[PDB]
Amino acid sequence: GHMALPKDAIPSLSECQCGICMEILVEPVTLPCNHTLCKPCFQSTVEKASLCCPFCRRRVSSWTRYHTRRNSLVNVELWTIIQKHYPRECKLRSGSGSALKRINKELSDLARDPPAQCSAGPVGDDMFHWQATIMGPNDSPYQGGVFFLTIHFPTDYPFKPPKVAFTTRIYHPNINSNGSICLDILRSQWSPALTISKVLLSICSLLCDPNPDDPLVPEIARIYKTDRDKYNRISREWTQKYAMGSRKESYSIYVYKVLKQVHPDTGISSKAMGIMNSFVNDIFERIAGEASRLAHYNKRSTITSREIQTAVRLLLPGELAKHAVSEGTKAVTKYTSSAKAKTRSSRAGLQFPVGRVHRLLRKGNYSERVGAGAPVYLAAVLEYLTAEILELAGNAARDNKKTRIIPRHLQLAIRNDEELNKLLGR
Ligand SMILES: [Cl-]
Ligand SMILES: [Cl-]
Ligand SMILES: [Cl-]
Ligand SMILES: [Cl-]
Ligand SMILES: [Cl-]
Ligand SMILES: [Cl-]
Ligand SMILES: [Cl-]
Ligand code: NA
Ligand code: NA
Ligand code: NA
Ligand SMILES: [Zn+2]
Ligand SMILES: [Zn+2]
Repeated sequence: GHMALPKDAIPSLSECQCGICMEILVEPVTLPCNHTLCKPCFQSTVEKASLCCPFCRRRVSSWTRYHTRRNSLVNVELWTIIQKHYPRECKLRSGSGSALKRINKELSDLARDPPAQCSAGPVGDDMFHWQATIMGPNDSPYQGGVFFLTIHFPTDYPFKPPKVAFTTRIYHPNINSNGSICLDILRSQWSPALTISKVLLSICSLLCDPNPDDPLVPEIARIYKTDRDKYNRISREWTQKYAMGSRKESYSIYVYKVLKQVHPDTGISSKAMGIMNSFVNDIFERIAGEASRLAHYNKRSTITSREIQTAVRLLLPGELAKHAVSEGTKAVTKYTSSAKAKTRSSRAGLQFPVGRVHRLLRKGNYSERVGAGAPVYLAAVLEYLTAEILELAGNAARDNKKTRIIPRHLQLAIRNDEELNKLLGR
């Protein structure tokens, strides 16, 4: 064999991607500065144009001349490693380097491996104009909020940075009232190899740990430095007011994702979202409480998916119970028959958070132990009920010639549906 690496040091697939086109490196060309790009990108952006490294701008015209003559451009050692360990991706692989193709590849990459607690895509058939959704991290006063952002890609992307700004009002020392963001990755530390995913992850990290010494809003930075408790309080209050936060547990991001499944071209107002959140918290409390009592009455230390199933039948009207039971069972069987995945929800095929529901079931002191199937089942039931409610309310907004769901549409859809009225009458 030409060579081999220690198992520890075999590069991942993502570490084998071309920093310019975001496709797997094929015939990787490593420049004398030790920056690498795939040969098609080398041809389109170096050999045919500037004769400079796209990453560090070092001139490589002499190097190119020498190695083009000898057909020694390719880093054969790297090339062998990549072919041996990712042969299928190599085989599937001035066209390269084009901005439109790079943005499309990043979009696909988001579909296959979406970033933790984020999401982004084109707003309306213009690939250079995206909307992004971030959820407030749990280690931050923004927990439970849904922050929307805009992303404008420049025509020379990825060589110039994307333009990213919050559309959702937020109380942050590095984010101003227009939504502009002071973050190194967007300007001083931008690199063609960086992606929208890494930017969204860098923003989430900024929400967790602001930088008060380089602020866009000096008053907020001063408060963060002097009265951190006041900063956290105002941050939380703004999250509730503008980012669909909640005094209780928040499900807003998951409600929104479900809404985009059943009615993609339909929105929801913060007040209607607050109602959805009350529903989910009520269904959770009722099911979890009944499941607590079922385990206790039957001298069982553990709440499993069986107590959740029985609680569902006791609490929901007939047709809703049967469908909820079917969805909860489908999720548990899919989960147990699937490999461990990035999120437990993804393993279960759900939008609602299985890991969070499990934590809540144990934090609520409902029982000594909580089996792994219970949160899968419960989360699927909350998702099913959310999906049925939103489908009706969306249908009602369409009949009222409205593009956004409001509390009136929610109240209409629940009063007109007999079983939902019984369940959520209050
Ligand atoms: Cl190897
Ligand atoms: Cl040379
Ligand atoms: Cl492969
Ligand atoms: Cl293969
Ligand atoms: Cl998880
Ligand atoms: Cl999966
Ligand atoms: Cl279980
Ligand atoms: Na801006
Ligand atoms: Na029932
Ligand atoms: Na598990
Ligand atoms: Zn490339
Ligand atoms: Zn370089």
